[PDB]
Amino acid sequence: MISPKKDLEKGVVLSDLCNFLVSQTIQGWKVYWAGIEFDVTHKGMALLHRLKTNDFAPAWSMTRNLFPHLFQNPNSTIESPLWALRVILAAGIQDQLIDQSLIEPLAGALGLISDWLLTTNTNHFNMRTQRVKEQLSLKMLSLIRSNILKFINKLDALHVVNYNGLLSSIEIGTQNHTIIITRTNMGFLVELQEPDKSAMNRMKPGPAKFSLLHESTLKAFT
Amino acid sequence: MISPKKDLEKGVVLSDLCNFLVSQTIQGWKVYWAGIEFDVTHKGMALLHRLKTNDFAPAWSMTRNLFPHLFQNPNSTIESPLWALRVILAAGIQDQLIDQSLIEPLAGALGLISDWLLTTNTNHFNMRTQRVKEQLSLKMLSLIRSNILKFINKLDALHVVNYNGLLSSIEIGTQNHTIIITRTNMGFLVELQEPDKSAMNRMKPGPAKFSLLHESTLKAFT
Repeated sequence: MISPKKDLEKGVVLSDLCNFLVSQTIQGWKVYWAGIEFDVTHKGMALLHRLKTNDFAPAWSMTRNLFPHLFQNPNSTIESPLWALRVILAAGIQDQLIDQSLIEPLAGALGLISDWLLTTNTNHFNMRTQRVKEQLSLKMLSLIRSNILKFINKLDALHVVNYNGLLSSIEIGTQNHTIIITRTNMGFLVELQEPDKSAMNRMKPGPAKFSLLHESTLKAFT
Repeated sequence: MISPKKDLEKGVVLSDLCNFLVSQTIQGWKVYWAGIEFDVTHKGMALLHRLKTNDFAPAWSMTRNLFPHLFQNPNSTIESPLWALRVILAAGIQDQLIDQSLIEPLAGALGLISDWLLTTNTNHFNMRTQRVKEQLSLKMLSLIRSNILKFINKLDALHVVNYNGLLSSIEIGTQNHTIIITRTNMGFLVELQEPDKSAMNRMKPGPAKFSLLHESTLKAFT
């Protein structure tokens, strides 16, 4: 009976993809999504808040000056590392959602999941256009998993911010946002801007949300 | 929201642990259990059947003479590589969780799952009695997963059968069986005997089941 075909598969896949499980640890959080464990920490978050102040705390002076649209912008707000993880996961899905045929239901199913991760803070997503729940399969879940792993490795291939021409950030457009992920000495700065990146208008900065994903979270995937 | 409490968490963990999802592939099967993907092949199974006959492999006779309780035993049967994987997963739970500290929390929940994997061919286990179900949490699913990985690494540390000092097999006792896993040139020979290993009584051989897990399946975890 493990061999003959069934509804059980779509059910398990639905459960893994439409739930973002979070468990508190001393260090931060354990997260479980798509059958993948992530260890998220809140180290580094205090420094982020520090940099939002004018406390001159030198040596980080450079970092704040590299990201004035984040640290010197009354319209930018700090989110938690859990949000940072959600944004990176949405970005990974998008970065391999973009090349899909307008099938569309599978691309639609991915878009729904990506959208839920990116723009909400809930632990559960109710997909009920179930012409896409039947787009849910173990094949689709495997594809999502391998491509999340591929995206995480792309991030690990980034160099820390530099003046040596070496790539240090990735930008991903979504339907209603621009996602930017930049490797810094603090870890990965994850930001969410408008599609026009108005936060970058140094004379009159638009809105942004940002946070930090500590290097340790990606190290497990190497 | 992602920060509430835990009927959702328990459902997801239950779904991953009590379902053994299988999709057929050209080379064999894709398996999904406990949020882990396994790629199983039936490459090598024809050779097992050949060895169950007389002659056809003078070069394999040395490998073959190590296992007369398997290849020269009318009470031994060849099972599929899927069975081999289930036996290894059951062995991993037994060896790395049930047999170390006397798990309370609950050895019982682990014991039920292990028993289902080991002795049935079904895709789903209906865990009843609502206090083994509530012993299910993301913590512990995490524990089950890391200990499966450690057991797989233990298998990968085994040497192929040899006449030097080198360890090539692991034996694990369970409630009603003996599990033996031996690394050979063919891959991992997985066998299931009675607790007294009656299959090894050469004049009056008891029953045994066995199969082969190709090296490739474990290599993915390194």
